[PDB]
Amino acid sequence: PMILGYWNVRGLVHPIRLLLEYTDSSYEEKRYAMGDAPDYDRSQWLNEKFKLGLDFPNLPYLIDGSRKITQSNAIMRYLARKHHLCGETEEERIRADIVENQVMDNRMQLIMLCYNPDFEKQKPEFLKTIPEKMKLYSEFLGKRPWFAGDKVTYVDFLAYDILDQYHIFEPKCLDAFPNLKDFLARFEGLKKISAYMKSSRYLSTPIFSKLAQWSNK
Amino acid sequence: PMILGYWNVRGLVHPIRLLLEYTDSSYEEKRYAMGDAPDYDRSQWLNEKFKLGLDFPNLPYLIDGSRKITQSNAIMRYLARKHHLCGETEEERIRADIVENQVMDNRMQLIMLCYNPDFEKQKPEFLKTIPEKMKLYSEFLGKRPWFAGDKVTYVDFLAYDILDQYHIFEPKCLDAFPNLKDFLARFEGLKKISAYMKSSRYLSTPIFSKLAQWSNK
Ligand SMILES: N[C@@H](CCC(=O)N[C@@H](CS[C@@H]1c2ccccc2-c2ccccc2[C@H]1O)C(=O)NCC(=O)O)C(=O)O
Ligand SMILES: N[C@@H](CCC(=O)N[C@@H](CS[C@@H]1c2ccccc2-c2ccccc2[C@H]1O)C(=O)NCC(=O)O)C(=O)O
Repeated sequence: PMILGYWNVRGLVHPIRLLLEYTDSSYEEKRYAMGDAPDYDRSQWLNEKFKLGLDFPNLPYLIDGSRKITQSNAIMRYLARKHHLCGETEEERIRADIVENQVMDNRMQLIMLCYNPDFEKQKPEFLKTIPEKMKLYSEFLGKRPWFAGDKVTYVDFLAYDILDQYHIFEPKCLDAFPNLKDFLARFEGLKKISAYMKSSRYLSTPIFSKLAQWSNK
Repeated sequence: PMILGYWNVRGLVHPIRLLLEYTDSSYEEKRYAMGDAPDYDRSQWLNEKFKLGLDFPNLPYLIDGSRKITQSNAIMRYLARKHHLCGETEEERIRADIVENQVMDNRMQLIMLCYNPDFEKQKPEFLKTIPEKMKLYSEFLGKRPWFAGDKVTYVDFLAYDILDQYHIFEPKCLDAFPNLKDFLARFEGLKKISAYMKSSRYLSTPIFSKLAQWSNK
């Protein structure tokens, strides 16, 4: 089977775990453990980081026979191509490309805050910016069922993750945006997704590693 | 013509300006200026941020007829598709996807050091990690002329930029990797590139904004 490697946290790998499930992919995971403070030992991963034949060793990685990939977006893309979940027109490609990158930005902004030792006093200032972030996603999606247009694409997997993440962070952040709540419901509604959510493999939290100030256990 | 908007710095937009030239694109740029310390006014941009009709307003943006795009990677892919500068086989597509994402990682690493108040103290430790990063690009490229394979693709513009930036940061960083120095000279050798580098439009430095600790003027 295919081998997915990542930490034993949701981190940025949720869309991949979801995509593997949605596609009926035959895979096994290697969930690396991180030690507690103050050392935060990474040896389970460091012991093999340089022994897997990866070009640019990192987590996550996907081993698919002879093919070894790193970089989360590259992995999503690989699986999208294999299962025809890319945009089919130029307009769908452009929307998927923008979303792909936008999600990373919003992910980085959350990480910046969550790893700040000043988290508690920085928070109020971050909360302030949430409404604007959601509004842009809300207006982008508009009345479409999916982010690229009329059919699910890999970018829905990314968008779901980051919307879910913000909603965990600030549970009232989607109240003003019905289409976003609807989207989350629609996604969770997909048969293979609904099935996975009830499985032993499902890992919703923690989001971050033990070093974080929030969702770190 | 097409319109490219960004700051009047190199920042992360070098690969797009080079691609616009390489492709003989009919473009104009709007280079916004930031004021000086202590407030470093961003008003030239902020006054029009929400009036351009962008889905997710940001810099850079590219207006191309009826298309309005943001997210530097999405601009790069849009132009790659436009001009047939994408990978043509599955192997080339994987290589380009890995490289695009890996360049952004190495880019972020540089930006984090350069905006750190403790730059001077951090520098030393940062220089020690260069060789390892350079070796991965060197081993990845190997004997190929270009990063994806036999043909120039948009990822070569990305890789050019990050290898060039690192080489500016540490002039000896490519000594032990002739294939990388070879690539820089090959890229620079493309006719439209060489012409552009002698022109009034070329902007090689500053890389960062006024706020940075390095290459800020
Ligand atoms: N751009 C690359 C990302 C390469 C990368 O940095 N990987 C991390 C893990 S990913 C990390 C993380 C670790 C635990 C918990 C959460 C995160 C996370 C969450 C959101 C956004 C970024 C992060 C990140 O801070 C890693 O552990 N690397 C192994 C190593 O260096 O030996 C990608 O998209 O794939
Ligand atoms: N992922 C997105 C990135 C969207 C984004 O952050 N844009 C910055 C300009 S880019 C910025 C920068 C500003 C000045 C000088 C240098 C940089 C820079 C250089 C290298 C790497 C990252 C950077 C960044 O620190 C900005 O000014 N945005 C307008 C705004 O927020 O209203 C992309 O890839 O396009």
